[PDB]
Amino acid sequence: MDLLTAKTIVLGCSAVGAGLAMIAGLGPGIGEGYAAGKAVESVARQPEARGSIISTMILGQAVAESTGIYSLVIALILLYANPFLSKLG
Amino acid sequence: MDLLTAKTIVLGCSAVGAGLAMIAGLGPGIGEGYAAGKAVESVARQPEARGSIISTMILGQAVAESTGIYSLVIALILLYANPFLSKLG
Amino acid sequence: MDLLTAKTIVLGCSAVGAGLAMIAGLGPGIGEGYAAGKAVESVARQPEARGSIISTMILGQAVAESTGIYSLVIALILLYANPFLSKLG
Amino acid sequence: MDLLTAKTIVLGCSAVGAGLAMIAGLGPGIGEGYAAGKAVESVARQPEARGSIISTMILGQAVAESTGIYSLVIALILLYANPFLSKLG
Amino acid sequence: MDLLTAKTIVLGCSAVGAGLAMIAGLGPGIGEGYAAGKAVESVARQPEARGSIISTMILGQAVAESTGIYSLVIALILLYANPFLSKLG
Amino acid sequence: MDLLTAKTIVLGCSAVGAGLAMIAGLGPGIGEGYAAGKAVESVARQPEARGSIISTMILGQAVAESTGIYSLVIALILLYANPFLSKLG
Amino acid sequence: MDLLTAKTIVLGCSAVGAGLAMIAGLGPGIGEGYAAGKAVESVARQPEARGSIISTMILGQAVAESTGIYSLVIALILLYANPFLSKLG
Amino acid sequence: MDLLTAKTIVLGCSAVGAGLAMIAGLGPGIGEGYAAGKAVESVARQPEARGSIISTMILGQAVAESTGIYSLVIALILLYANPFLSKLG
Amino acid sequence: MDLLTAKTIVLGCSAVGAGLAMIAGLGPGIGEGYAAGKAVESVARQPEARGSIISTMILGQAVAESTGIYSLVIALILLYANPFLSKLG
Amino acid sequence: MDLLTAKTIVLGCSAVGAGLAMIAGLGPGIGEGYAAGKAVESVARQPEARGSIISTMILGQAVAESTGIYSLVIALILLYANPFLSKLG
Amino acid sequence: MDLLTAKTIVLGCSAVGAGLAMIAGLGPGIGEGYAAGKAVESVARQPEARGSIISTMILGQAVAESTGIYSLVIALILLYANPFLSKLG
Ligand SMILES: CCCCCCCCCCCCO[C@@H]1O[C@H](CO)[C@@H](O[C@H]2O[C@H](CO)[C@@H](O)[C@H](O)[C@H]2O)[C@H](O)[C@H]1O
Ligand SMILES: CCCCCCCCCCCCO[C@@H]1O[C@H](CO)[C@@H](O[C@H]2O[C@H](CO)[C@@H](O)[C@H](O)[C@H]2O)[C@H](O)[C@H]1O
Ligand SMILES: CCCCCCCCCCCCO[C@@H]1O[C@H](CO)[C@@H](O[C@H]2O[C@H](CO)[C@@H](O)[C@H](O)[C@H]2O)[C@H](O)[C@H]1O
Ligand SMILES: CCCCCCCCCCO[C@@H]1O[C@H](CO)[C@@H](O[C@H]2O[C@H](CO)[C@@H](O)[C@H](O)[C@H]2O)[C@H](O)[C@H]1O
Ligand SMILES: CCCCCCCCCCO[C@@H]1O[C@H](CO)[C@@H](O[C@H]2O[C@H](CO)[C@@H](O)[C@H](O)[C@H]2O)[C@H](O)[C@H]1O
Ligand SMILES: CCCCCCCCCCO[C@@H]1O[C@H](CO)[C@@H](O[C@H]2O[C@H](CO)[C@@H](O)[C@H](O)[C@H]2O)[C@H](O)[C@H]1O
Ligand SMILES: CCCCCCCCCCO[C@@H]1O[C@H](CO)[C@@H](O[C@H]2O[C@H](CO)[C@@H](O)[C@H](O)[C@H]2O)[C@H](O)[C@H]1O
Ligand SMILES: CCCCCCCCCCO[C@@H]1O[C@H](CO)[C@@H](O[C@H]2O[C@H](CO)[C@@H](O)[C@H](O)[C@H]2O)[C@H](O)[C@H]1O
Ligand SMILES: CCCCCCCCCCO[C@@H]1O[C@H](CO)[C@@H](O[C@H]2O[C@H](CO)[C@@H](O)[C@H](O)[C@H]2O)[C@H](O)[C@H]1O
Ligand SMILES: CCCCCCCCCCO[C@@H]1O[C@H](CO)[C@@H](O[C@H]2O[C@H](CO)[C@@H](O)[C@H](O)[C@H]2O)[C@H](O)[C@H]1O
Ligand SMILES: CCCCCCCCCCO[C@@H]1O[C@H](CO)[C@@H](O[C@H]2O[C@H](CO)[C@@H](O)[C@H](O)[C@H]2O)[C@H](O)[C@H]1O
Ligand SMILES: CCCCCCCCCCO[C@@H]1O[C@H](CO)[C@@H](O[C@H]2O[C@H](CO)[C@@H](O)[C@H](O)[C@H]2O)[C@H](O)[C@H]1O
Ligand SMILES: CCCCCCCCCCO[C@@H]1O[C@H](CO)[C@@H](O[C@H]2O[C@H](CO)[C@@H](O)[C@H](O)[C@H]2O)[C@H](O)[C@H]1O
Ligand SMILES: CCCCCCCCCCO[C@@H]1O[C@H](CO)[C@@H](O[C@H]2O[C@H](CO)[C@@H](O)[C@H](O)[C@H]2O)[C@H](O)[C@H]1O
Ligand code: NA
Ligand code: NA
Ligand code: NA
Ligand code: NA
Ligand code: NA
Ligand code: NA
Ligand code: NA
Ligand code: NA
Ligand code: NA
Ligand code: NA
Ligand code: NA
Repeated sequence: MDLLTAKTIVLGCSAVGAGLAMIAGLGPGIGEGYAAGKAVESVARQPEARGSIISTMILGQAVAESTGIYSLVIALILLYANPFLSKLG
Repeated sequence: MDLLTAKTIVLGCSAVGAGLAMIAGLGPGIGEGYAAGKAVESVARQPEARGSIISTMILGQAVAESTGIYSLVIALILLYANPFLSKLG
Repeated sequence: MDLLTAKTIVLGCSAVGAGLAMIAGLGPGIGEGYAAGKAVESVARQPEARGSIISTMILGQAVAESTGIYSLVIALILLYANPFLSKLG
Repeated sequence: MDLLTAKTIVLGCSAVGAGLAMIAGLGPGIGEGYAAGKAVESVARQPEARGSIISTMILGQAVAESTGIYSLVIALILLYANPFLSKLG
Repeated sequence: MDLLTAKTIVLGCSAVGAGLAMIAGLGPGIGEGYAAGKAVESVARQPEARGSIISTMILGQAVAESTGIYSLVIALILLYANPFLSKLG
Repeated sequence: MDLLTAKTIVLGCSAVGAGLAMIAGLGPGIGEGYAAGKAVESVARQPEARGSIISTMILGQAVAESTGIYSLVIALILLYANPFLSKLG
Repeated sequence: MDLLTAKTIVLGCSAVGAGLAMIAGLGPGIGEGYAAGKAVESVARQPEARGSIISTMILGQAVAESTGIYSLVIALILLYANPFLSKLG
Repeated sequence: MDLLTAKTIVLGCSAVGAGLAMIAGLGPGIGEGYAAGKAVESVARQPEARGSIISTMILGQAVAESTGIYSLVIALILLYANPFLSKLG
Repeated sequence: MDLLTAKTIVLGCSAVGAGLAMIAGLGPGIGEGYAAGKAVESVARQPEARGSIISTMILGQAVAESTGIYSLVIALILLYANPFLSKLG
Repeated sequence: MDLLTAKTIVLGCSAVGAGLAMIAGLGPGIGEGYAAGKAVESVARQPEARGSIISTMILGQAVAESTGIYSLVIALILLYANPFLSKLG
Repeated sequence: MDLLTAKTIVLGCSAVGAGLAMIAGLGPGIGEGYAAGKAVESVARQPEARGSIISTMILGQAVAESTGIYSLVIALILLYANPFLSKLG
């Protein structure tokens, strides 16, 4: 096998692998959506506690975001700093 | 392998990887939908807080939207600014 | 590889990528469906707030629709304005 | 590659892509089913108000239907108005 | 490529595409099931409203059924009225 | 291509398509299950409406069953009345 | 292609198809588990109706079981009474 | 092909098929967990009925378990009593 | 085909099949998580009955665990006691 | 087939199978999140039993974690203690 | 087979395996989102207990995060410390 063939296959698989990882993002979308809905509900109940309701929402949502970030990092690594290239040529 | 073959295979996988990434969009669709439903029953029960209800919904939905945007960005990168092309020829 | 083979593989992959992206549409379908049910519930209880309720339903649904649109756009690009074809030279 | 081979691969991929897109239809199925459920129990509680309940149900369901329609359109395009064929020759 | 090979691959991918589309059917199964559950709950609480409960159930379920029908039609087309066969030559 | 290869590939894909179609069955399983659960709590709470509850359950379940049947029909067609064979030789 | 090659491919695809069909079994698993949970809750609140509750649970579970059975039948057919073999010769 | 090749491909496909069938196990995992949850809540609130509650849970869980067993059987058949081998040699 | 090839393909497929089977473990993870939540809820309402509540939790979770175990066993069999090897050479 | 190839295919499949197994981890993520949520609202309503609530949360989460561990173990085996290499001669 | 071919195939599969593993991240996203939602509610209803509510949320979300971490570890291992390469040559 030549180098170009090697790079081609690995990068092609890397593109697919990056896309698969990004699927995980649906999770935070659902979870943070729930927290948003609970915040809306709580604000309706107590329009004056809105400031503390929103700060709590953001905090919990930020935590829920983390796995989405992990996937994005994996995808960006596969796209922009591919760790397989150095092992081929 | 010739350069055309390399571009072809890599871009083909990139198209598939792009599609896979976009699957994540279902999450925000569900999550923001829940927030939407919560807003609907809230403005019906607490009309005086309609302003704060809507603004909280939009903010909460925007956070939940983020992983959808991440995937879209990965997809647009794979289609329009493909990082693998420069690694071939 | 001739040009015909290159176009064939890229466009074939593009068709699959387009279909995969469109799967995301299930999300908004569920989320907006939830918002719809909450509107039905709310107008049954507060028929006087109907205008406010539907207005809020449509707004929240429109937001939840966005990732559905993103996928549609990615699909339409892959089908009608394929950005890979110009790099096959 | 000959032209018949080219078309065969592309149309074959297009049939798969069309099927993949149609998977999104499950979303509206779930979401609208939820709206139907809330309509049923609203009617049971306010039988006099069936007309208003139903019209709200229909409107909400119609919105939730859209991504199912997007996928159907994409599928019909790939089947009946395939945009890749003109690119092959 | 001869004609038989062309038809073989096209019809083969069509069978898979048909199967993939039919997966959407799970959605209406879940959604209409929910509507059925709410009707049961409703006839239990308001048995005198049994007539309007059922007619409401059927109507809402019929709407949620539509994407299941879309997939069925796409599958039937791929199986019995295949639109790719005339594009081969 | 000889007739045997043509049949082979088409039948093989058809077997895969049939299995894919059958995945939709999970939907009715979930949906009708929810209706059963609702019937259980209703029959306990309201023993007078027992016959109407079960009548409502069965009717709703039967409706929710349809997409399951659609898939079974597509599967049986692919297995026993394969429409692709008469297109070969 | 010789007959053994034909049988190998068709049966191999049949094995995969059978497994795919069996995935549907998760549906009844979820749905009947829900119906069981309601029976548990109902029995607790009114042991004075243990017989009626369980009888209704079984009936509703039996209905929800059906698509699971359809998949088993398809799998059993693909494994033990393969309808494709007689088509090959 | 030779016999060894025939057995190789079919048993290989059978291994994948077995794994796919086993995916259905998630269903009973979820459903029975729900029933387990309701039992915890029910036993706690109605200790005097712990016996009929637990037996109700077990019975309901056993029914929900069936599709998991169906998949296990199919998997064990593919692994230990493969019905395809006699068709190959 | 030599014996090494036969083993190679069969074991490779067995690896994929084993991974596929393990996917079902998400089910018990969800279901038992639910039972855990109901227990926490019940403990908070009746802390004196913690021992009894936990006892019920473990029982229900053990049952829900079963399909996860089935998948683990199938995977360990495919990895450590592969039943396909004796059919090759 | 040479030895290097045998190792290549088997280890390649093992990498894929390992990733597939890890998908199961989503289950414990959801279930333990639910347990976390019920605990959050429990310590709010019963700060007195805060100790018992946490200990119950952890214990329940630990049980629901098990299928996630099983998949990790299988993945680690496929990666670090691959049981197929010894069969390749 | 040469060593470059071997490394190419193994690393390509490893890229895909890594992406598949990262899909598990969706679980924590949903689960921690639920915990976040309950926290927003509880904080709004018991604003004096804000400290212990958030503390309970974080502890709960941390546990639910673990399987997400497991997948990230497997992926990072596959990308940066690939344990298959030392088996090839
Ligand atoms: C909770 C927060 C988690 C996110 C933070 C985690 C650490 C940071 C990860 C960022 C995601 C990866 O993003 C990617 O990183 C790699 C380095 O690894 C960079 O890659 C870099 O190294 C390559 C390889 O020599 C060079 O061509 C160049 O110097 C540069 O591109 C990419 O330019 C960047 O797009
Ligand atoms: C929409 C905003 C919210 C989502 C945020 C998404 C963040 C991810 C966006 C892209 C991150 C990576 O950003 C990417 O970094 C690499 C660095 O190697 C850049 O790459 C650039 O530098 C490298 C390194 O010398 C050069 O070899 C290359 O020719 C050049 O293009 C890309 O041009 C840039 O797009
Ligand atoms: C809320 C988030 C934002 C939502 C709204 C935006 C949704 C996303 C829409 C993106 C679709 C258009 O995306 C944009 O298309 C044009 C098409 O000429 C691309 O343009 C690219 O291709 C053309 C092809 O002729 C080249 O000449 C050009 O040099 C190149 O840059 C842009 O690089 C791309 O960014
Ligand atoms: C999910 C991931 C899937 C990854 C799939 C990767 C599939 C393709 C692997 C190709 O490896 C082949 O290896 C041969 C042995 O190294 C090469 O022989 C060479 O020597 C051969 C003849 O012995 C010659 O024809 C040439 O050098 C070339 O053809 C050939 O080029 C190379 O392509
Ligand atoms: C999920 C994502 C999966 C992505 C899978 C991508 C698979 C890509 C396979 C590419 O196949 C290679 O193409 C090379 C270039 O054509 C061939 O060169 C080799 O073979 C040619 C054809 O025999 C010879 O002409 C060359 O000299 C020789 O180096 C090589 O064999 C062949 O294997
Ligand atoms: C999820 C997305 C997956 C996308 C997968 C895309 C796979 C694309 C495979 C393309 O296959 C290559 O095409 C080249 C076209 O050139 C071939 O060159 C070969 O053509 C011949 C081999 O067929 C050589 O002998 C001749 O020299 C050469 O020109 C090469 O071998 C072949 O492998
Ligand atoms: C999800 C979908 C993912 C993508 C699926 C892609 C499937 C691609 C199949 C490609 O088949 C092509 O057939 C050509 C028939 O010509 C080959 O011609 C190549 O090899 C021939 C060898 O004889 C030469 O004659 C030709 O000139 C040369 O272009 C070409 O390599 C090969 O790739
Ligand atoms: C959803 C996934 C769908 C995947 C679909 C993949 C479809 C295409 C398979 C193509 O395989 C090639 O087809 C060529 C046409 O029948 C054959 O003729 C080729 O012979 C040469 C290649 O050897 C060509 O270059 C010459 O034009 C030709 O006559 C060639 O042997 C064969 O390998
Ligand atoms: C998901 C669906 C997947 C389907 C996958 C398999 C497709 C395989 C390729 C097509 O069948 C090939 O077809 C060629 C014909 O198209 C034949 O061509 C060969 O025989 C022909 C007879 O006309 C000659 O013309 C060709 O030149 C010669 O290459 C031969 O059977 C074989 O190479
Ligand atoms: C979802 C997947 C479903 C299952 C798909 C199974 C596909 C199996 C492979 C395709 O069948 C083709 O049959 C042709 C025969 O019909 C073979 O070539 C042969 O044709 C002749 C033999 O008949 C040779 O002598 C000539 O060179 C050649 O072109 C060709 O290689 C082979 O690939
Ligand atoms: C996708 C999920 C479902 C399962 C898919 C399983 C696909 C299994 C493909 C096995 O590949 C086939 O093996 C045959 C071994 O014989 C080859 O025979 C080739 O060689 C024989 C002997 O010369 C000829 O009779 C054949 O026509 C010729 O295709 C054939 O080409 C090749 O494709
Ligand atoms: C989820 C989908 C899982 C699919 C799993 C199975 C995948 C099998 C892929 C490989 O099939 C190949 O077909 C070749 C066709 O030639 C065989 O040729 C070998 O054995 C043949 C037996 O006829 C000989 O004719 C050939 O000359 C010799 O090279 C080869 O061994 C076999 O490996
Ligand atoms: C979950 C899915 C797993 C899919 C795994 C797919 C593995 C494909 C491996 C490569 O295909 C090769 O095809 C050759 C036929 O074309 C076979 O006969 C070959 O073995 C040698 C391969 O070169 C020949 O040279 C020797 O004569 C022969 O017996 C060989 O065994 C087989 O490996
Ligand atoms: C689901 C994921 C599946 C991932 C793995 C897919 C694995 C198989 C890729 C194709 O495999 C072939 O295996 C041959 C060994 O069987 C290699 O050498 C074979 O060919 C070489 C020459 O190219 C020499 O060893 C001799 O000619 C012949 O052994 C050949 O390069 C390689 O392409
Ligand atoms: Na997180
Ligand atoms: Na977000
Ligand atoms: Na949105
Ligand atoms: Na919509
Ligand atoms: Na509809
Ligand atoms: Na129906
Ligand atoms: Na049924
Ligand atoms: Na059952
Ligand atoms: Na069980
Ligand atoms: Na467990
Ligand atoms: Na965890």
